[PDB]
Amino acid sequence: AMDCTTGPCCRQCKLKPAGTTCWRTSVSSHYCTGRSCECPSYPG
Repeated sequence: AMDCTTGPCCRQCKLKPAGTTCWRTSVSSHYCTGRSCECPSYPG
């Protein structure tokens, strides 16, 4: 509607749906909670 929420976990101009990975490294692997564009600091 208004807040497009730009960033890594964002659907172009909206909040990316929960489940979208945004923190997977050699010793990391998390997912999005479809609540915010920023990746959470906890595993799925």
